[PDB]
Amino acid sequence: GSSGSSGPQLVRTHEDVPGPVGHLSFSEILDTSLKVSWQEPGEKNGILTGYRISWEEYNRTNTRVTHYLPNVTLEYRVTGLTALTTYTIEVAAMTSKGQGQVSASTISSGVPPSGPSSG
Repeated sequence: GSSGSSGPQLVRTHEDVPGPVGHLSFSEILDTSLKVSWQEPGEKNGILTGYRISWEEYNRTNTRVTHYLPNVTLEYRVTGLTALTTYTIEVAAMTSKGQGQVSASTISSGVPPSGPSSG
């Protein structure tokens, strides 16, 4: 249904936009392609209008992208990364006011298969 998980332990103060999405999730990772998943934030603070995702190397914004998703999607496949490389995927939420906090989780590309089996 719609449950939470533990209490929010982060600066809240006065804020309209939403907070950090559920939790970053990475699957079907490869050498230059990985899937990103998350959940709905408990600080919806309104009716989510969408989610702003942004993937980028460990410390290389130059390799950052800006994508947009609806308030129905919470996962997206990333592509154009690097094999055996550290990356950071930031997933933010967008409301009728704007974008709020962002969940950035460090993830290092899986590994390049370089052909089937080995070849």
